[PDB]
Amino acid sequence: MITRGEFFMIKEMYERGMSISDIARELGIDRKTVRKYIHSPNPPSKSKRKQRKSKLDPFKPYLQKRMLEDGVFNSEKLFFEIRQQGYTGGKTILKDYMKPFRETAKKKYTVRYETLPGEQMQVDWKEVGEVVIEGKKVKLSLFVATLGYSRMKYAVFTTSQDQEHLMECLIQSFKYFGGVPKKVLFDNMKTVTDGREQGVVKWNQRFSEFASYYGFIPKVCRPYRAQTKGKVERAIQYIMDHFYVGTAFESIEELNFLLHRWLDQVANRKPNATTGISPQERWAEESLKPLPLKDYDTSYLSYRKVHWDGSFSYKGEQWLLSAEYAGKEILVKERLNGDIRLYFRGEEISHVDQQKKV
Amino acid sequence: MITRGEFFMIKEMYERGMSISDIARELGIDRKTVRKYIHSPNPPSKSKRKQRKSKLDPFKPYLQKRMLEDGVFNSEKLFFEIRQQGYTGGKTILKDYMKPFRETAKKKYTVRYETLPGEQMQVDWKEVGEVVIEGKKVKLSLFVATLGYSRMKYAVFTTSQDQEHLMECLIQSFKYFGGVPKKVLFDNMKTVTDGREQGVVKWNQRFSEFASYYGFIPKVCRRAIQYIMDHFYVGTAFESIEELNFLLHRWLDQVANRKPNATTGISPQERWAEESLKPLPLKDYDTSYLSYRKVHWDGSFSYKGEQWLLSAEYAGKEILVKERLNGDIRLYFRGEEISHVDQQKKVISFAEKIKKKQTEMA
Amino acid sequence: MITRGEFFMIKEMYERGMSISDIARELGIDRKTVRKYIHSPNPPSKSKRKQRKSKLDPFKPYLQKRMLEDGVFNSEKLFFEIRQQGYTGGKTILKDYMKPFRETAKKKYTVRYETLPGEQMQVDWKEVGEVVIEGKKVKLSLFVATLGYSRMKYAVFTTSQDQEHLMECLIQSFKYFGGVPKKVLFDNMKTVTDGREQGVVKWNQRFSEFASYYGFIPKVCRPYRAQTKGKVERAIQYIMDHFYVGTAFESIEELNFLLHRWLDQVANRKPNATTGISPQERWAEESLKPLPLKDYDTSYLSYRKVHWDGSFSYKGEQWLLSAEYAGKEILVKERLNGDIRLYFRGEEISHVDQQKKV
Amino acid sequence: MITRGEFFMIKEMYERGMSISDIARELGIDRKTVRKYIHSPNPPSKSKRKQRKSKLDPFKPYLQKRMLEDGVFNSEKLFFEIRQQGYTGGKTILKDYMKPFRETAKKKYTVRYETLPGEQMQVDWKEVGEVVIEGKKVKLSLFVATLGYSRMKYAVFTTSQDQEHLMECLIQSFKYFGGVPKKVLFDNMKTVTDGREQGVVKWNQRFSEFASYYGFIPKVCRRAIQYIMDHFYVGTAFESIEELNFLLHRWLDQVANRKPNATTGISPQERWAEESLKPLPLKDYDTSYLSYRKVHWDGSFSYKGEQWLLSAEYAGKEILVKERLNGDIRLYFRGEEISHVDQQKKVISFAEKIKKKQTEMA
DNA sequence: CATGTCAAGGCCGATTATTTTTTCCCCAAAATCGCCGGTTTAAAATTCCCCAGAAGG
DNA sequence: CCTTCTGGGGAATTTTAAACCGGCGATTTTGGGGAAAAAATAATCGGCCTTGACA
DNA sequence: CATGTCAAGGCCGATTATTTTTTCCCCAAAATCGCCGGTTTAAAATTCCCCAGAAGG
DNA sequence: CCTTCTGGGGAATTTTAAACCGGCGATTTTGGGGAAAAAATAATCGGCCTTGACA
Ligand SMILES: [Mg+2]
Ligand SMILES: [Mg+2]
Repeated sequence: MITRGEFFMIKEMYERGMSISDIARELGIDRKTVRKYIHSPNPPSKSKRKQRKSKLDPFKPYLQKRMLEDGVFNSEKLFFEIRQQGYTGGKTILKDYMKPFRETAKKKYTVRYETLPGEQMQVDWKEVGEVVIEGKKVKLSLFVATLGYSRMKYAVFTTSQDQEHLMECLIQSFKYFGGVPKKVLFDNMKTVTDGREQGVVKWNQRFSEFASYYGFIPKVCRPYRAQTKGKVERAIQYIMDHFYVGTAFESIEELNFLLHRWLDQVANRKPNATTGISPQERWAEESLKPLPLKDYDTSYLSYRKVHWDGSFSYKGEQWLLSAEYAGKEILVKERLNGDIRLYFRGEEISHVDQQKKV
Repeated sequence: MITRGEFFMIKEMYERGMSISDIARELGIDRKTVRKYIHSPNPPSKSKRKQRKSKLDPFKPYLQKRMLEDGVFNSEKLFFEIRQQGYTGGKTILKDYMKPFRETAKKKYTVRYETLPGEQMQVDWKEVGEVVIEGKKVKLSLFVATLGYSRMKYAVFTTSQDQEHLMECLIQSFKYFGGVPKKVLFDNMKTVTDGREQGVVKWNQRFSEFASYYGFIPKVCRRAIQYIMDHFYVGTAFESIEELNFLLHRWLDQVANRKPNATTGISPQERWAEESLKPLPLKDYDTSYLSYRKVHWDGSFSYKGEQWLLSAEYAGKEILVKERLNGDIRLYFRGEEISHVDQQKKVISFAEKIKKKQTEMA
Repeated sequence: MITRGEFFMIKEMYERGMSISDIARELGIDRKTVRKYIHSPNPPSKSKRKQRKSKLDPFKPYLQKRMLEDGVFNSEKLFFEIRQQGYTGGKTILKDYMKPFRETAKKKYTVRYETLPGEQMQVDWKEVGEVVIEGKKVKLSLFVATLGYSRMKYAVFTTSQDQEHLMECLIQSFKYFGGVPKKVLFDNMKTVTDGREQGVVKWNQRFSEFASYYGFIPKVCRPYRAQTKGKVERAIQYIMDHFYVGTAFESIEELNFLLHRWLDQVANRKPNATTGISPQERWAEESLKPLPLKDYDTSYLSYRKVHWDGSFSYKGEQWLLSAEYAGKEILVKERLNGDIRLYFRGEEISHVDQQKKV
Repeated sequence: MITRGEFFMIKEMYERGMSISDIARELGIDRKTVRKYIHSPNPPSKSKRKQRKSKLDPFKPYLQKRMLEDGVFNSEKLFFEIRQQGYTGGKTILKDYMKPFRETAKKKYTVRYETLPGEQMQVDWKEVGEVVIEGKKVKLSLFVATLGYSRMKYAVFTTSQDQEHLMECLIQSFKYFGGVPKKVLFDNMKTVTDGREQGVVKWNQRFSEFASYYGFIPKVCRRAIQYIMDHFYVGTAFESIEELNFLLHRWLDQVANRKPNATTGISPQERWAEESLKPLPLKDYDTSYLSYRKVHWDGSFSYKGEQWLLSAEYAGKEILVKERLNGDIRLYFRGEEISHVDQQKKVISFAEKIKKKQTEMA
């Protein structure tokens, strides 16, 4: 099959009026081919034909069943399996036929969705790994909060993912935004959800009362479907692939301060690809309504019996309580920072006098 | 030879009643020349001399080989070579014998032929300069087609010199001139040929399809632009590209294609009127930008910064996004055209399209 | 610069004896270029020149320090970092310069080694994942043993990686091979090693006495360097990428039997790439010396006080012991399979009479 | 014209003492023709007639354009065209005027020229059949070079028709013939040109370097093999390829290159003796298979099934593994040659090389 | 002594089978080209009258 | 002193050569059908090289 | 209501700067080609003697 | 009856035409140097599209 140059030359020659024989002689082409290409508006082209039958055709349904349902993409395993079924072919066929399927595996169809301003705050955790601070190992964890409409990323590094730490980071994110969105999206975790009841979302009483105090509602997604919170997950693959990779830190406060400056610099004002607008100039389009702060900092610790005069001794210091506690046993809760609380039957004692009779 | 009139007179005198021998004695010519020319059926014209043998006939095949394949026309190199091969002649013979072939070879370079009606259309490009459209700089380009015979010029401003703009401007030129010419010749450029090797050219696929659809043949082989720029663009007021093209076409119709040449004294209009352009097809070629685009598994496929969302039926596949020069986008999936999605000519954020599809589906 | 075709044509024409001017006219090339190419044994070529200076050159040492020591390969992070240092360039330079480094990162140089016959048996574990058998979840684990010289892979699926299970699988592999190699290579695990002592390999007393009983020596590799046992690790990436992917099983014995048949079919006789010889025809070139089998199947369970007559009751059945145990408390060890043992002060009682007085 | 002898006699008679008027009266020729031819310095030869005007001179440029660019030589198409353009003549004029150009164009196809000494070497390939070497089948191929002038044939058996075998066999042919010819012409094949487009050819890089190192030029343009196979290979006993090549060269030296042609009556040996081959360079080209190979980070890089181990200095890089046809392997890393690793011609397992390096390093 | 290894997938090349395209051969019909002879046109040559110079009555 | 002859120039006609036109014979070209060969595309089989994954 | 998303890397194209190659113009020198005239060679034509046929003394 | 003239054939020489050789004049070609333009390679900057990763 001659190429486009020869066809254009032939058309030129005939339009010039030359004899077919002279065209054939000069172009080194037969006269009949010249004739064919005279009256042919279609120039030479690859002209792909229809795929014909193949040795693998009768086995293709089984190959598809193995590939999709079972999930097999090893060329030789399927070759061995179908050799027992009468396959009289080689392995390159199987590799070539399977290449598209293995290239397009574990990929479903997904529905893109955007929510309304101030009505979806995605929140997620991440165990970054193991780091050494002051010679002591710690399992550091990112906590990330992304506002759905504005994509206003906020992140904080913590040492534990306890309920108290979760609530503290959530409040920090809220005051960072300036308001509490009505719906907060989370993942299936013990703190957020006690469990499941026949596919019914369940939330812990503590978290429910916390949210009622702060006027938001959890909206945990489908179990085992963590793709739902794509915003926060990709905000976590941005922090990790832009900030942590190459970060030098010595103190946790230093790292958090580095992260917040990095956020305000590039993470909160870089024009988002999908929205095309900087997050900071859409962070003011979300309804806000803040509230004061509260916490439940407590640790189950030693007890002390209160004398009949209302005085009890702790670490050599004298503490006086109301006469109602005289003769009863109380729980003294001292944290590593020196904060001291007193409890009785699980209720915090709000009135305490510290008489420094050392 | 001898006078023909003498031969005819001798024949008549023999037929007059005079003995041949007496004729020979009187005329001082033998009786047998008289006898030979008496039976002459026709007058003795130029003697038939048969291929007088020369002094280089044996080497004629060698010299022809040299000239026609080796290409050597000097009369000294080959003179020495034939001397080595046993040549007993001189130089004038070789010079005279090669002179026809020498002039034939020279004529290959004296290309001073005239283009005949409808034969070829010469096309030229140009960077007009730098202009600002909607606050963005752009290197606008002039595109000038020129009929070889009528000399008329069709000029237009286009942002890009890409293949699609080339095809659209060729269509416009054919419409303006009322038909198509046999051959269309350009300057060596990527949109036409994918390189050349000094005598042969590798034509493009889409360009060749276009050319054979409009019945012309491309030709990239090895001023009007500068005149247009010096006489129209300089000192011209315009704020729109469409208005500028309108003004250029008006100027062309008034005082460019109707400007008589000093030598010929005829305006281009009459020359075009006496021109032969083959008809133009009933419909026009689809010069829409042809671009294959993979559609992500979420349906979001991006084209020139605009991310369109499709349905799950065609997610994960590659589709041909034909973009018409006007701005309309047509998506074809394995030949089966898909519903024309919203094509409002206002670049909008992808989240807006997410919302649009989310509300439309439900 | 003309191409090879033009240069060859020019050489042809001059060898033919043509004038320089005629060559120039016919080829459409200037006479001086023709002259240059007449006497030039070097034909036209790409002729790559030397790379010149670049805006990024003064910053390249810092980029290399970030890439290798810190380990940063994000284009924009380094762009931002070096923009503050006076970089007046774009980002494509940085991406292009960094592409080779990111393509060749986390790759050291490694020394290939082969050991002598019957002197290295690599052994490793793997937690395959979570599977459901009879409606009950189980954390299945591969145990793989590869003989260094023969590459004679053996594998067994287990439900736990306890010390007893480890020893049982090791013995099964040994009897599969027919002999105990002198050196057995393991990984840093609690069962194999109690701990570390200033970079000194330490082994548990139980495992040490076990190996002495079976006449082999542990040869645990460098800590944190699990690359040392490449043979077993790739034997584990062969089982997973050839057998488990697409395996249907309902009972653990069925799965182990499937695996052993698959081994004997393709895993033990497929010609190894490096050695070029089937493992089965080099499995007979390794020294062997087996020994009988032993185990420590015990479970800490309930106790029973022995009466003064030597009889004690368990689950309604009467058991008689030697008079030495009269009046003492013993430990009855009953497994789920009904195996019953008796212990006293940690020592198993070997003499017991079961009087079925039900 | 009139007789020159008459003019000379008249001049002498006037110089003899006879009045011009009396001469005119006697000869029946005017006195003034006599006067004109009396002062003749040289005899009156062919009259100088100046470019007799024809009936198609205005159209001569058009006809030349048609013939030399359009290529149309028919005397009917152009006859009608010139009739349209106002042609008042006939057909014989056009036929005769084109006959020179027609025969010149025809001569482009009557390629019946003789190859002169040393000019071109015609090379041909062949699949000899199927043979078994060391228990493995192989499609051996014959390679036959042929001098255009001397007609001698150099034939050799090679397993592969790859480029390196081609270069080695060309070197052997040049050594056998004692020099190199100007041009070497092959059949269209991948090892020489990367495709052609009917008039132009894209030569290879290594092949061109080789050709310009041995001072010849390739030429792929558009029997001896079959004779060799029918007269030597049929009914031949051999168990080695080297022995077969030795026997073929012996046969060529005895009764193939010394077999007189019936027509010429001369053996090829004398024709070669009277041949001009340009000298051969002092050294030979390196036709070692050029293959770039990435070296894994463990130093194990594989070539044709053999996995060699290198040192950490060159681990992770790509090296050029030049394989000489003999079997030796030379590794070059960015120009700096590396120590020639063990190259025993016995394919050995990779574990053996692991052991070798492990014991050598320590 | 401590030392990383093995396999799978993809790509390239070669071989075989089917389909499409190109090339070659024979018979019949048509068209064009070349050579020779005759005629026509253009160019060249020759001859016929007046002015000037030289020679002879 | 004068007359005649000769030489040169101009115009017209004739002759010769070249070119042009028509007819005949030979050769070449074009169209259609059949068979064989070559080229292009798709399918099939085996081997080699490099990279990746569990660590 | 429940619905996956965002960024980074690589590639392509365009623009700018530096280096290499190619092309063009002017002056001086050298070589080759073409035309005209003269000479030589080959081919063609013509003329000069013997045999045959026809006509006239 | 016979003699003379005419026609045809063969050979040699001469004439004409074509071709060949040498010299002169004109034109074309080649080599070197300088300047300008174009092409190729390397470097630089911005944008777009697709894929991958934490889930
Ligand atoms: Mg492990
Ligand atoms: Mg998560």
